[PDB]
Amino acid sequence: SVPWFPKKISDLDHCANRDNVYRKRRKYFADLAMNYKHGDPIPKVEFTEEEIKTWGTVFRELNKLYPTHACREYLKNLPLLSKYCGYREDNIPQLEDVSNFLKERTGFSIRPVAGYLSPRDFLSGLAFRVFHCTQYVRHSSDPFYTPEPDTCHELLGHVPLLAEPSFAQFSQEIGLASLGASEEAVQKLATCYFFTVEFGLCKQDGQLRVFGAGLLSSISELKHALSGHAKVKPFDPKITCKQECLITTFQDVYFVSESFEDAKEKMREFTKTI
Ligand SMILES: Nc1nc(O[C@H](c2ccc(-c3cccc(F)c3)cc2)C(F)(F)F)cc(-c2ccc(C[C@H](N)C(=O)O)cc2)n1
Ligand SMILES: [Fe+3]
Repeated sequence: SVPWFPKKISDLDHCANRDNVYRKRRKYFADLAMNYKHGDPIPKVEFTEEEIKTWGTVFRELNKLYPTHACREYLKNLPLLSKYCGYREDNIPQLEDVSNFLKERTGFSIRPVAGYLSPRDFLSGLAFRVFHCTQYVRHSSDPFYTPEPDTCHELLGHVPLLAEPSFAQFSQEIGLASLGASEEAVQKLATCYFFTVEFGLCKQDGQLRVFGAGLLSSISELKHALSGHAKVKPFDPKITCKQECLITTFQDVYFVSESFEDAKEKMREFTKTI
């Protein structure tokens, strides 16, 4: 039959909840997400000195790389976020501020999330231009890479591209295609999402650039992706969807899209086939 799926933005309420000082702090963030209901302003957080320091390292080092590494669309939106959302080395932007910024730019909004959602639930949010974002910060011991998404990843990796109309359309269309889809169809869409939105490369003016959020938030993998000691293949949904998504490590392959326009067109033809 058809699995349950959200029919309106508020329906995401029904799925978005599915050392030791660090553990209590993570519990603090998890509770903020769990207690959140659509319509609420997203709770603003007073980040600790250690948290801000970790952000600062990530922010400072990544901004050295972006001009030569990030796609043009990313670079176009990054300064607007400094101006309007408080993106500075000494300040961690608030999810509420960035959500409101996105709402005016592309209709995207943010919802705080306690941890990992199922691909089905995560993608369902995108259908309504809702991006589920973590609020906690990377453990201070490794600013260069983290196996789990943190707020640094959401804010530096995802947000600047969600502010771009062509990318927001591409993202929503993955979400829309997933709604009520088979288990097999969701996995293929989630893999395409992973190798574009999370870890994608694109060719711009003949050169390789990165648009993958998971690359754009990792000092170490961003350098690795374009080094180039990594394997790169063309983005092709029927091939890309079979690729294993790696966690805990750098990816073993990166897929190259021609443009956000082209990636969207390839996804449109592919979703008809499944
Ligand atoms: N969208 C997505 N998926 C990830 O993992 C996938 C994943 C998919 C589904 C689940 C899942 C969770 C809960 C229930 C369920 F059924 C499935 C968990 C992880 C998979 F394992 F497939 F690769 C991992 C990430 C990710 C993880 C970490 C980072 C941080 C980055 N490396 C950095 O250092 O900034 C950026 C992105 N993003
Ligand atoms: Fe992500």
